Amino acid sequence: QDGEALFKSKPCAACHSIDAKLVGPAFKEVAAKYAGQDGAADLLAGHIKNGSQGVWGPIPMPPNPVTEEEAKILAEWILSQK
Ligand code: HEC
Repeated sequence: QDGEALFKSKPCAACHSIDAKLVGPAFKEVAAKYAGQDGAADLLAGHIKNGSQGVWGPIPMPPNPVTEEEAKILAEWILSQK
C-alpha cells in the first residue's frame, strides 16, 4: 500500500482515478497495461518528474511535488496495484 499513501498525499488522484479516468490513464487501466511489468514502474517514475506524454493521451503531464522515492513507490504500486 506504500503507493496508496503517496497517491493520497499526491493529487495524482485528481487526474489519475483507479476506478475511473480523468486526465491520465486510470490507475486501473495503467496497472493492467504495466501489470507485473517489472522495470516499467521505474520508467514511469521518470515520467512523473520529467512529465509523461505519448504513453496514453496526447496531452503531456507536468511534474509533481513528488520525488524519486515518492515516484518509484507510486510506480511499483501503480504497476502492482492490488
Ligand atoms: C493531471 C494534471 C495529472 C496529474 C495531477 C497527474 N498526472 Fe500522471 N499523467 C497525466 C496524464 C495526462 C498522463 C498521460 C501522459 C501520456 O501522454 O501518456 C499521465 C501519465 C502518468 C504516468 C505514466 C507515464 C508513462 O510514460 O506511461 C505516470 C507514472 C504518472 N502519470 C504518475 C503520476 C503521479 C505519481 C502523479 C501524482 C504525483 C500524477 N501522475 C499526477 C496527468 C496527470
